[PDB]
Amino acid sequence: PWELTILHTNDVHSRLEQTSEDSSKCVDASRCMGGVARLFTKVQQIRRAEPNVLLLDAGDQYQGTIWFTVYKGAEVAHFMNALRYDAMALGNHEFDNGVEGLIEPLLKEAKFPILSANISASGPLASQISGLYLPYKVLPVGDEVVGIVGYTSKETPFLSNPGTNLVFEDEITALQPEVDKLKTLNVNKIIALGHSGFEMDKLIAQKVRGVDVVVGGHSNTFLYTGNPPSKEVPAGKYPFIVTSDDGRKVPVVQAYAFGKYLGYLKIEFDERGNVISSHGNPILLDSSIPEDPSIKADINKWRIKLDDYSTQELGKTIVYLDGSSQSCRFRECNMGNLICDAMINNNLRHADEMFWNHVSMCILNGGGIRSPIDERNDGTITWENLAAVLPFGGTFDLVQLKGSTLKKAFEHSVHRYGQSTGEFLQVGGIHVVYDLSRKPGDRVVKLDVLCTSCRVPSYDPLKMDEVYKVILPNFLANGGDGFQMIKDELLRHDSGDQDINVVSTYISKMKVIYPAVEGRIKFS
Amino acid sequence: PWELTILHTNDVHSRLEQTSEDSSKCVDASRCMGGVARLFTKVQQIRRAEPNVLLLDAGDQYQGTIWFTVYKGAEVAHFMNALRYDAMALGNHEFDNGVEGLIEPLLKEAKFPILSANISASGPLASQISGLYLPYKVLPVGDEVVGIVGYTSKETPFLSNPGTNLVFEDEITALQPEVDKLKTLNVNKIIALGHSGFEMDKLIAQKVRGVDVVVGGHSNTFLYTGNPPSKEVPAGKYPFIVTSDDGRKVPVVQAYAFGKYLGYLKIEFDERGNVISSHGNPILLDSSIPEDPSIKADINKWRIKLDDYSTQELGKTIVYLDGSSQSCRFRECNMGNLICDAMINNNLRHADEMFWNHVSMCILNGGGIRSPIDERNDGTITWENLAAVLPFGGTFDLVQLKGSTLKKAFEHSVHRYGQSTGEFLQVGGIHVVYDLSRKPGDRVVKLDVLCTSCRVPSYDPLKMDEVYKVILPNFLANGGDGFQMIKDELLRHDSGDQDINVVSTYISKMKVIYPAVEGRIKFS
Ligand SMILES: O=C(O)[C@H]1O[C@@H](Oc2cc3oc(-c4ccccc4)cc(=O)c3c(O)c2O)[C@H](O)[C@@H](O)[C@@H]1O
Ligand SMILES: O=C(O)[C@H]1O[C@@H](Oc2cc3oc(-c4ccccc4)cc(=O)c3c(O)c2O)[C@H](O)[C@@H](O)[C@@H]1O
Ligand SMILES: [Ca+2]
Ligand SMILES: [Ca+2]
Ligand SMILES: [Cl-]
Ligand SMILES: [Cl-]
Ligand SMILES: [Zn+2]
Ligand SMILES: [Zn+2]
Ligand SMILES: [Zn+2]
Ligand SMILES: [Zn+2]
Repeated sequence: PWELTILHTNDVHSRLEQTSEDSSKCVDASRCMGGVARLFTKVQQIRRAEPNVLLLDAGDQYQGTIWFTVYKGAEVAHFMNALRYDAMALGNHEFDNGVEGLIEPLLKEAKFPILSANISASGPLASQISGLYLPYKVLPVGDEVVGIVGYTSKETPFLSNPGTNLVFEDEITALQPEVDKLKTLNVNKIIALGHSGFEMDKLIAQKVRGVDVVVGGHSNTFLYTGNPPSKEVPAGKYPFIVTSDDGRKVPVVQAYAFGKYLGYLKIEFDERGNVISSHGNPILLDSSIPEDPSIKADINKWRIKLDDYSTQELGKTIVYLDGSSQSCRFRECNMGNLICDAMINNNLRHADEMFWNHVSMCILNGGGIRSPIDERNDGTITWENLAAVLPFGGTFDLVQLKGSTLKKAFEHSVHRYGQSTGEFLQVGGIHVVYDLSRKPGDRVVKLDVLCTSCRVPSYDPLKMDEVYKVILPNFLANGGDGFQMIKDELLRHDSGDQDINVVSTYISKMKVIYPAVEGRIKFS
Repeated sequence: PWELTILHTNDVHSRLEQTSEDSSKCVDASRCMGGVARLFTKVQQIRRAEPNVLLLDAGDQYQGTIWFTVYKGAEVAHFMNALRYDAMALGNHEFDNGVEGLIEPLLKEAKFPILSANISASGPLASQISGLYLPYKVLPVGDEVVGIVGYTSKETPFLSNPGTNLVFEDEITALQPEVDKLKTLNVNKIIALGHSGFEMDKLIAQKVRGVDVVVGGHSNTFLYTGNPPSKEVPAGKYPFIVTSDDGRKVPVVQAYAFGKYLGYLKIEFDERGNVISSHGNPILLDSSIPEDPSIKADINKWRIKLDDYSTQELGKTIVYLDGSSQSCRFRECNMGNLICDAMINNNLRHADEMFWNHVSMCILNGGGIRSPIDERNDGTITWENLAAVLPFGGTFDLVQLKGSTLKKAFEHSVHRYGQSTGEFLQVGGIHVVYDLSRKPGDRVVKLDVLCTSCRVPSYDPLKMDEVYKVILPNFLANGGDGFQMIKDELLRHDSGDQDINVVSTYISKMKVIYPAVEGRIKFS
């Protein structure tokens, strides 16, 4: 048998530095995890021991911390080059800065192929981008070759800013002929590497004839075989075995997110390229693995500009930004309004004639707002100020919730009102009225929401059976602050941009802000 | 006696081209008025006949039409140079584009002195601007000399964007020592030329010892002796005689606005510089006076860039901009919201610790909104589109009104509701609820207004005795659409920026707009 070791990362999301266990800022270094310097160590160790190794990334290196804000992808090229990645698939977040922000710096600077078989361009862009990403790449490994075919979420236009000159084709439709082509070229070992989520990965494994292994991402899916090593709870075994339509067993892998783990899969192939066996597990990148000193030193050098950036003026406020708990856990607060307005602005995507924008609504728990910002420093707002407001390193995600669920969420928001608890909701694109004299669970007396399928945005009563797109913190999507109904009942969930970055971008764009309290939340 | 002819303009406000009788776009040329080409004709004729002539401008050449939007003052320098103005005083609107937008192009390009004795600078700006404007200029006239001392509204920081490195001193305090100084230099004929309004002009005439004549502006004051020649109703005789504290008679003049009239005052002086007699009248620049062909031709050349500019993309809307009468005369409309939001944004001025901004409130009659804008042209908005919405060439002015007055205005807004009349009010910084089943004059059942004297903007009930700053169209400040209570009861009124320009600037700054209908106006 010919044995291949697939090392893989996905959804690293700008975690260049080691992080806390929850992937936020590293505070207690002796317990920190991940980061590229530690990843280097581990990959180097594995490559000393195993002869046939591929190191693959399944997309969404872009977006997640101040590294991406400042270096805009140059950090991704530079550090992925230094780890000698073999291939990367394009993720949705690779389009956050438009096509132009992908082409430079990542496509032009990567020393490894960047792949997606289901993205096509038209017009002058097609000529501009031709060959800068590829449907697949055939790589030599030992004395053999392995074909790697890429794919990207067809929902990318709703989840990033790819523009109107790129078309995201159905993955399976686009992949099959590329895999068929590889077979006619005598390439019998084929990895599908891509960025559409675990559920699509399993459909790819099932339906794309000739794929031997699927390496995925997007959904931040943790898979494990055995006792998990940290706090992440597995969605299934590693690898997850799919029985293909052609009758074969096809492993499917992912490795959570944020660079906390290195996916490690060993595949045995016969001479005809059939998978005989597959076994492995993600490897927790904890502090027992030393950070590579050279990589670390480079990271420390690159940090200097980040530190400088963090105290620069982003924009001005002429109003006090009231992020006090005495306000934001009790009533509409203007910091809440600002943040939810920035969340909707961040989620303006191209729309056809069906809607003015695909999403209009935002919720934000008051417990997520951790500081005010005083306007008396010549009105300046810096990233450092914003990091005090939003200190947890979270994202502002897009979910779909039935109106019933959202009504439950607002009843939860005030179920034990008066105790300064974190669940009280700040809003955008929603007007709510509470009557606190009613019984808990029956306190929402009006709930109106801004339409999307309309040419003129206006408010109408929430409908219990209708599904609404809502932007909200990943902390709430995951059931935090007691919002178990959101976790348990949501119909779709895609991770969004970094919290601080969302707000900082909105402030920069607006230049001078003046959020008011305006009656989004009232009490009878 | 030595006889001087003072020709004077004020508040020309970018009326480079001849205009209609109401100073809007010229439609029927054979009846149009004003413009610099006609002004040239008349000034040239007067200078052929009278030996001792000064041509003076009392400020506010800046701001008013697309000429200023595009040429930013270069048109003012160029055309004022071509008419060979002798001096100009700085107006409030000369600071609309900041100090930098005054220095270049106007101060650096004018071939005549630009004056103000009550503006001082500090810091690096003092060295930058030194001598580019002057407190006064002594001009030779025939074999004599005349001193001209300038002044500018001390309210300029509330009425434009002069920045924080200029201090606007009380006019009388600043003027007296400059006039005293001129007397010690043997200059016994002194004109005060400046831009503070007719009421301050009269106080200057009364209190500044040694001023022989006051030539003013700002208040767009029409003075006439006899039967008026057009539709403007005189505020008093021309000149208006003030009896000075030193016992002399001091003429005070102004000449309306918009270049419709040329002020013409003949002063006889004795050998000691005392005014023996003063008589005159503004001259209506109607079509009986031909436009100078060379000036006209130059104006036509300069127009080309204006025409080109008018169809360029200013920004995008992703929503339909509903400026239909069926909406805006009946209920809250999103075009209304947009325009009032642009009005408040235009009126952000520097604030001390007393208020987040000096003004928070806007009203706009639905009758002032004359077209929607469709978002289906790739979302583009052009100046030409905006000119369809706001076709009258008006301004968005700042007034002070008691809450009682404003309540009367909102009762008027719905007094005969249901007939598609123009008086229905669109709002910003105000939330109103009507009950149309109540009797006319008693239909306003709630009226809440956004605070100014607060660090966090929020809404509180209107107070009948409190005075509120409000931004609104000059058409309403003048009692249009039946709002006689606004005209009759307002406590202060200063003219603002051009309507179209206000909106175009806000759109350009925002880039992508999406105004909603959000409950600013409701019905019980
Ligand atoms: O610590 C506090 O003072 C308050 O903490 C609140 O809990 C939260 C914890 C939270 O923890 C995280 C989090 C924490 C550690 C690492 C990563 C993420 C993110 C949040 O947005 C978050 C939040 O929004 C909360 O409201 C509780 O609701 C509240 O009862 C408590 O007072
Ligand atoms: O002409 C119409 O269709 C409507 O005209 C309305 O009157 C207005 C006239 C107006 O005239 C001017 C104006 C007109 C000519 C020259 C300069 C300015 C400016 C306005 O904003 C303005 C306005 O806002 C109005 O509502 C009346 O309220 C309304 O009854 C009528 O239907
Ligand atoms: Ca195979
Ligand atoms: Ca005198
Ligand atoms: Cl999924
Ligand atoms: Cl006045
Ligand atoms: Zn991701
Ligand atoms: Zn993704
Ligand atoms: Zn003026
Ligand atoms: Zn003025």
